Amino acid sequence: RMKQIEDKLEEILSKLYHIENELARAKKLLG
Amino acid sequence: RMKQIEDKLEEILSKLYHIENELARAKKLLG
Amino acid sequence: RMKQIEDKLEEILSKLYHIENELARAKKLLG
Amino acid sequence: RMKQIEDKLEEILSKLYHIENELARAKKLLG
Repeated sequence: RMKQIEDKLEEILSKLYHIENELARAKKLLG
Repeated sequence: RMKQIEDKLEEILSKLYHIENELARAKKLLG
Repeated sequence: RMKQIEDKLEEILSKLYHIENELARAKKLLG
Repeated sequence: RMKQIEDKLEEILSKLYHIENELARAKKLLG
């Protein structure tokens, strides 16, 4: 399916945002 | 191709989980 | 949809570059 | 295009591998 695609994209992108948050934490803990 | 597209989407997803896990461990080491 | 698929692929890509940059800076802070 | 898709997937995945390498460095620098 083509939406199914787009679906998975949306999820992948979601993970990326979280990773970006997780990196913001780690940069702060590094002073 | 769509199967391949579908396989690579999962692969991307499983790397993301791996990455989020690596980063999770670093965040807590730095703790 | 294909345009949207195409837009989200780029978005994913630009986050990846951002992430690789964050991580690049942490690797060198730790240096 | 559907290959164009798959194409971008391949690139995204490539970035993920590198990110994984970059994280392996950073975990080593963290002892």
